[PDB]
Amino acid sequence: QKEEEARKVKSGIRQMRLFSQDECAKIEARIDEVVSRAEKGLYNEHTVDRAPLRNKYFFGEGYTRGPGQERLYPPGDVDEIPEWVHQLVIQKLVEHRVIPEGFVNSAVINDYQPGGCIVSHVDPIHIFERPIVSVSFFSDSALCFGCKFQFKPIRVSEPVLSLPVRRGSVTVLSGYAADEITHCIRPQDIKERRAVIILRKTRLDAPRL
Ligand SMILES: O=C(O)CCC(=O)C(=O)O
Ligand SMILES: [Mn+2]
Repeated sequence: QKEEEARKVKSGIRQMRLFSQDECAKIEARIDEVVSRAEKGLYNEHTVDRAPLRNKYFFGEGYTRGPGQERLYPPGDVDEIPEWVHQLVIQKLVEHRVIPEGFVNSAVINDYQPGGCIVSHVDPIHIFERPIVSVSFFSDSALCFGCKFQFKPIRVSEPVLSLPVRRGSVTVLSGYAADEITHCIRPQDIKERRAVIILRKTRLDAPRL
């Protein structure tokens, strides 16, 4: 089951080292700008989610009381996907045939401090179409799958799979890896500042406030 679930997971994963060090550095400077702007109060209420070791910045579309009861906000509640995201990031993904033109209407920047993390979850299937596309910046890390170990540590202490995520790499989740298994990130795998950009398409018939 474990080696067999790893196979099934790997089946729904795709990765490309798509961004040079130089491109990563250009995008990383822009990510810093977004942090500065948020701090100057320039963004709408629901654009910035601040947690202790994790800040999240929602563009294009955002989502919210009850587990798996995520609801989209009136678009207009979150800020526009900025121009540098479109041109530095989404354009390159469109160019290299990772996703089609017009797919993306949601870009979320997660900014991680050292020892930051994200607990076990599935990207909510009722809000987002598949595939989920993520691009990494500032440093290398790892994305874990099958995150039972975070909650039941006597029985188990390793994930079903651990996937390295390099600076400048693109990770694309679908089928089994996006739908039938959790993913998470461990504090121990974020040794220095990491940021990731998550590019998604919301469902038309996604539930809404
Ligand atoms: O930080 C990452 O690479 C993944 C985070 C994540 O799974 C999410 O925000 O949906
Ligand atoms: Mn996720």
